[PDB]
Amino acid sequence: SEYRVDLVVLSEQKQNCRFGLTFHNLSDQDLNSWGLTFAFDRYILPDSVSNGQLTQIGSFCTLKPEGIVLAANHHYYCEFSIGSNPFRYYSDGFNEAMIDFVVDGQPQRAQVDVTPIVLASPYRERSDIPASLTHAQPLLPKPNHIEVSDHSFTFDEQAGVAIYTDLANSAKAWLLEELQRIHQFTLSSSNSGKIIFKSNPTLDEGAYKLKVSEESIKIEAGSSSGFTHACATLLQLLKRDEATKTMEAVCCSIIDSPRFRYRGMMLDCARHFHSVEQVKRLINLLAHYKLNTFHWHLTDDEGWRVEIKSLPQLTEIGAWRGIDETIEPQYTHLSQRYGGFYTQEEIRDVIAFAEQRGITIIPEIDVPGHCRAAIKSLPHLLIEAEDTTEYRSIQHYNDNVINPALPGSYEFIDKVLEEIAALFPAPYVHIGADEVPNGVWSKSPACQALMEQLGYTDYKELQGHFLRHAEDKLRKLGKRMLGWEEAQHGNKVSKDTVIYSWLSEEAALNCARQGFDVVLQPAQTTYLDMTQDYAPEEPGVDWANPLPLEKAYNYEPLAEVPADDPIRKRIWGIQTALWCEIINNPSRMDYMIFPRLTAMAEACWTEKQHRDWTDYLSRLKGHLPLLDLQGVNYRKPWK
Ligand SMILES: CC(=O)N[C@@H]1[C@@H](O)[C@H](O)[C@@H](CO)O[C@H]1O
Repeated sequence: SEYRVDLVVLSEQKQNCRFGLTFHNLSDQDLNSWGLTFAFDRYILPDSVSNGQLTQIGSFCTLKPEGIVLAANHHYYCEFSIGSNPFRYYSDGFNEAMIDFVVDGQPQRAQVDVTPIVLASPYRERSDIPASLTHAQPLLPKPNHIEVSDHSFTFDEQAGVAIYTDLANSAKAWLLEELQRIHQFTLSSSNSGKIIFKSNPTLDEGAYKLKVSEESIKIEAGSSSGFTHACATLLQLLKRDEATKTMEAVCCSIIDSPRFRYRGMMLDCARHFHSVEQVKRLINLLAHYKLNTFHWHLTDDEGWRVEIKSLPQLTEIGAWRGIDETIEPQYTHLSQRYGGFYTQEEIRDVIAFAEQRGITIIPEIDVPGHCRAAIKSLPHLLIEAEDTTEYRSIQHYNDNVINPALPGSYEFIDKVLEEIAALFPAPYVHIGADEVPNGVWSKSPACQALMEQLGYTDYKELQGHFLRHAEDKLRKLGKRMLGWEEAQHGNKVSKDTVIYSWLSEEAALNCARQGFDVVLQPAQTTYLDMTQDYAPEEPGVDWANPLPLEKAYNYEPLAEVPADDPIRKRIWGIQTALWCEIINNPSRMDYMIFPRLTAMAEACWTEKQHRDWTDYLSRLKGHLPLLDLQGVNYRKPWK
């Protein structure tokens, strides 16, 4: 196009980086009253800006040039710095850029072409996956016990499916749906069928037996979830022959049980909105690897994605961002109005859909921090005009924290939680409870007064006051509260609050020893937003470090702790998360989630003794064609 911006690393030192920004007017016309905006994920040092005035709100940066006019075929040059060790990835550059200018007194906008950043210090090393054989049974996760016989079972579309327990209804409907959707293979219910669902009360929750014989398949379970897990195994076990409307399973005996009770995946829908069809699609894929929990991250600074009828403004304002919108653009789509939200009717449809695959949905509503979208939506309710407190969040925001002294904050949170509790049948609600920015509420008159009333000597204690109100409210609504690990410090939440630990296993067990229930979600091994390889072209982020597939598989939760340890009562299970700062489409989403999710699924499900990297690679390789039939854009392990 007419306008191009080039970013170049000029200097690299310990915790410090300098950049050269060059903007080219390649149009024939001069630019008048011109200004540059771009998306950048790092905090730019404000006194470091050499040739213009920079304003930064989150990722959204506006640079006013010192020059009023930029001539045709001319260049504008600026330097800035950041406090950071070297950039390793092209995605560390500007995601998008654009300009504003005036022709004949009228405002104009143009998209700017952003050259890939010229990196000084890309990784030279590359993560190599060794060549692998293809395993005959590509089962992910690995069943804890499988015995394979020499024979095989071949069946046609008239084989029939028999069900002798109502517990298996959901699993049975799902199998048939998936065999139809994936393979176009139609099975029907037959009381005299070759595929049998049988009840076995001795089996624990989620456990199943699956035996393939020469002329029959028998599935046994004592729970709905068990039959669901069994059907996920059977989908991976079946091989469809072409030029014969037929399916083949190896004769085998499988006895299987889940290692952990909670096996979850969190999706960030606030940073970027993913449509109902996309969410459904992921949820069903989750069920394929025997995950039982979808954690829906619905609210954050960059968006509010859940319809609240009592507060229409949250989705009418807070679901949208753009230059013309109340909320500024972030990350991508700088030129347009970006957004979306889920209606309560759509959420009801997603809940029902998930339940058919044994998937519980946990909603997350972030307070008091990460609340920018809500605050812009309800200014009269949630803003104290007399607050002069200067603070910066970790995501470069100075105006994103709820005020625990305002009565409107309590009106807001009560109204939202009532509608969330009624909408979501799962007995859990996640409240955020992220650490507040340093010095927040420090110059708030309303907060100063509330400290004196409660006897608090430090402003951080207000956090606990707000969170305790949320917990008590959720308790009246019949919901247990869930929170991120910071909630455990102080007395901000009771022992009933479930803690999501991302720091370390040692911190998680510390928390468990205190009497909290906890979910392990370590940043270093379970964050699927992290890059998958060391090459600079790989999409993702790397602040927690690159996470290639081998590092993902080597994650082995609670390896050192014995099977009998009473602390394991406190460990709900494991979770993996996708943060969506730079994920705005299903192609990129697939690429990041797959194949690593299968490794996370195996960590969740399979006992450590049955885990092996080589064996895992061989099963992943035989599983790849099944993902291809579904059109999942997984990152290729062998390319
Ligand atoms: C609970 C929390 O603070 N989570 C942050 C999330 O906001 C951010 O999107 C992600 C980037 O990878 O870093 C996680 O640690």
